[PDB]
Amino acid sequence: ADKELKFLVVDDQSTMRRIVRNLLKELGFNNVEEAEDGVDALNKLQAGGYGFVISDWKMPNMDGLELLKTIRADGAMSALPVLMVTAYAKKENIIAAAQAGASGYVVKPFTAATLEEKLNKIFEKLGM
Ligand code: BEF
Ligand SMILES: [Mn+2]
Repeated sequence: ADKELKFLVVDDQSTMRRIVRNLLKELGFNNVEEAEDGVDALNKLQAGGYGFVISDWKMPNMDGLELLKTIRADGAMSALPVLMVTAYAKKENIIAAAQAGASGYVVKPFTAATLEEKLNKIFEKLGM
């Protein structure tokens, strides 16, 4: 994918946002911004330029399932890639996110290899 692709990394825990941003850097992506919940995320997204979202689920203000649903319903960003990265491992959580339009789903804790593989899976799917 284009190394100038702009990422928004969304999670209410700074430790996890820091993990993801550093992994992206290693993969060659330095155009990376952060958001602390789905409301903060939407404000950043509305400001423009984003080409990929990596998002937690459990967050205050607006959770990641609601964020994914909002993105997918909005005409301006309906096909924006959204990778869910979350501690929720139950099949019903994976179903709800998949059915809501998740581009992919990674369960915490995850390895560096897993994040790279699932990102690449999405790039290939979208021809990026
Ligand atoms: F809080 Be996230 F769903 F891991
Ligand atoms: Mn969380």
